[PDB]
Amino acid sequence: GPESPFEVIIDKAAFDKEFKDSMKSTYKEEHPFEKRRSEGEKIRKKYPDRVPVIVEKAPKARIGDLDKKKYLVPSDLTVGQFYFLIRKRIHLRAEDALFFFVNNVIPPTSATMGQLYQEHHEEDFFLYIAYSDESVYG
Amino acid sequence: GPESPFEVIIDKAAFDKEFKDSMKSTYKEEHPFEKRRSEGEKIRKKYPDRVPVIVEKAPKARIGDLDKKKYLVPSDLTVGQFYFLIRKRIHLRAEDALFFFVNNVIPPTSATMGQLYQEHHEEDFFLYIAYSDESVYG
Amino acid sequence: SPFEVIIDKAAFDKEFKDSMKSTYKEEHPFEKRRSEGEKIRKKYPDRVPVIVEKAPKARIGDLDKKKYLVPSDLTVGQFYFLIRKRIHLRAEDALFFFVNNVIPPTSATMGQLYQEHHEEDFFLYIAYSDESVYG
Repeated sequence: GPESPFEVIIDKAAFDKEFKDSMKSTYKEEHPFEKRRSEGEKIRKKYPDRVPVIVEKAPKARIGDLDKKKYLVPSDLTVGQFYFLIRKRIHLRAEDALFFFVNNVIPPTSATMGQLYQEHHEEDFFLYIAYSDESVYG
Repeated sequence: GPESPFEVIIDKAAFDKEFKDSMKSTYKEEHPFEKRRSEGEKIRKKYPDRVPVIVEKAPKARIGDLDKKKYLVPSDLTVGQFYFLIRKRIHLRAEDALFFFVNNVIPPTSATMGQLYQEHHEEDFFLYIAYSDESVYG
Repeated sequence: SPFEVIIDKAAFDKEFKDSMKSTYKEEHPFEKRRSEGEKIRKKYPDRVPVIVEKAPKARIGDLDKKKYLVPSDLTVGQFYFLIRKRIHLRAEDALFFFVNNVIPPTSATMGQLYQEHHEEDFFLYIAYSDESVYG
């Protein structure tokens, strides 16, 4: 039996702070916060049944880029279904790898986009998803 | 200038319609809809604990075929545990990939078979699970 | 027999619940682990003790450290991300976690995983591999 020490791991709040901006977003860098928040707030009021989503390629990803970054997604569509739709947009074959990341974690396919947004949207009222052929963002 | 347009993505009902015919079943093609509705009802009324599931190889799949298509499964068992067992029955190698699909999406390992049935059963009271070496059905 | 009827929890757990190898279990006797598990849970009720070890067949680095004291509100996905960094895996490397031979969903909290699956020594055991099934 070990009196050897435990590795004392951080909790959710410390994780969230440690990795807050660890996923890059050219969208966040090219548009000032107040303008994003304004547009995000307005689109949620105009279409309450949909959520605004920014989808961008991870820097290390070896995979085609997306023609469009800004997605307005019905809240009852699951993550798995949105993934299937984005796969078609990249023109990936079914055997090809594709992974989604929200705050450095792959969300389960059964989550609705409405739940994902409600749980993880940023203060500008957008949800940020990065994608990669790798099973980790970085 | 004006705000960049969003890509307006389809919702769940439109997803379900656009990809309903995506998944083919030899068991559904060799067994009429009325016979399967009666059979699925009879087992489902006789066996409320267990759920009836058809497990079949995706057409483009490169996996070994199963000896048995029809399964009556204790609905408390999780899909992950069912998956473990089905892997055992294919005598699949640990280095080989295997995925389950319902309506072109992989179900979560923590779901009981009852939740998957009551959420995705067809009009014949049958749950349809496809398996493949591919991370997507098509 | 047209329908195939599959075996249940009693045989499942009797057959598999101790089936993943643990060098920790082999090197520390059950009585001392149970004592340490009980004590650490009463001392830090907001955390859960976790042993993380390589599956026998895995082609993957070993961990410098096995014993983790994990806040119960951290999700499995978050803990996975942290363990990946400790193994110093490259982004292109695959990594899978197994609890009782099943991959847990990333959204489960470590507190729930522990509650559902800890053993009688009051530790939760996770095995990892580059393969998508324990081996």
